[PDB]
Amino acid sequence: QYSEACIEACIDCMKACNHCFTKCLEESVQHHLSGCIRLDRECADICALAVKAMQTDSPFMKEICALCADICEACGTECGKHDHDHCQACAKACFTCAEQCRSMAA
Amino acid sequence: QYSEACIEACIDCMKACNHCFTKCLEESVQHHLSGCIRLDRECADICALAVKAMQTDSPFMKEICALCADICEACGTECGKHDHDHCQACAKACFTCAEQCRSMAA
Amino acid sequence: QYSEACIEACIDCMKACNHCFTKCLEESVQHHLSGCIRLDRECADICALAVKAMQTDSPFMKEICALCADICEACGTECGKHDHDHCQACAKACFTCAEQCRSMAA
Amino acid sequence: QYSEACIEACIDCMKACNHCFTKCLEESVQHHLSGCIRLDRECADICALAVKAMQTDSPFMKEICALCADICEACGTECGKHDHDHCQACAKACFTCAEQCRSMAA
Repeated sequence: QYSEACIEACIDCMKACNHCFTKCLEESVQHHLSGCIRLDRECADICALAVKAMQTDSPFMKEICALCADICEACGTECGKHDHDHCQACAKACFTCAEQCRSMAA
Repeated sequence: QYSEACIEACIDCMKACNHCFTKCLEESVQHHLSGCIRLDRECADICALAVKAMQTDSPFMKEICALCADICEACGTECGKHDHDHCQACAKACFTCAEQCRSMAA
Repeated sequence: QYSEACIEACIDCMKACNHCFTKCLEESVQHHLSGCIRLDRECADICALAVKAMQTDSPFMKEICALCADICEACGTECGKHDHDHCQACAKACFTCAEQCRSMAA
Repeated sequence: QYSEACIEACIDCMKACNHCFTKCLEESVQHHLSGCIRLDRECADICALAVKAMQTDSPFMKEICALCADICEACGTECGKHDHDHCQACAKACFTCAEQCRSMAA
């Protein structure tokens, strides 16, 4: 139960990254800074792995959470440069998951 | 929003399958009917893929949800034969996710 | 060993779909028919799950392989409409994996 | 092409970890030191993510490869304590993938 807050934060960050992925693929004219798409995919995959590792009580919980913190920091810093509302929600959820994973792993 | 109930049910089924995986790996003397472990892993992986496909609005949402319904039916039918409380919770969450995916895909 | 040809074909299809994903994200002016990007991601994920299910001898091998056949048929039919060489390689690997999964599952 | 050797080594390590998972779940009387099963699952999942990140040319290639090196070192050190041939093959593939990921990331 000591990682449940980080589990719920990473599930919300998964949902925000997948929503930003889909709503960036729907729009066409901006090109949405395609590193945002690649980073949203890699952030959703590392957050899915972090949820899987925290829910299974793995002995590599802190290292996966530190890597997820780094990827979430980069995904938030790249998605915050956009004007769309889904990208701002993705950046806010990524920074929340990043500060949660940095406060978790020590 | 028309698949959000199935998304939350599959996230609860992911958590229940991973918890049954970990608590079946912790105990030693029963051997916990190792098909339960393999089916809990495959059910958690197909439910993670189903959550990823429903959150990304994929064109193959119904087929992944029907496969997730079949795997959740089998995982519930195999985990319901056990006396442990985590296995009964896993079976109840798997049957809830199974009836949700069967009511969803049509 | 009776699914090893399908395992190697799905690994080659994973590599081709990820390469088409990356080389579609690199180019900017075409927009690369963003359904190609979404289908390449979903095809790489279902082929990773199919490789995981065939390598673990799961009881749901044929259903995952039939779903992988459907997704590979759709990804090949959508990537074959493009002029880029990586998209043509992705379409050829997807149709090879599709005919291998359709000849496998029966 | 500068990570293709690590990609093939991680694919062989995925196959060895999944084979050790399945052949540890088949046998019953040893109990196969269930941390071996959990570590084989987590090693196969981090190696699948490392293959996905190296095949997609992600900007977080070195960090995922260093985490995969740590998990492969631990999985090899835990699987080398067993007498079964699949566990020894899993340990040899894990140490090969570990030295490849440690020679790769710098």
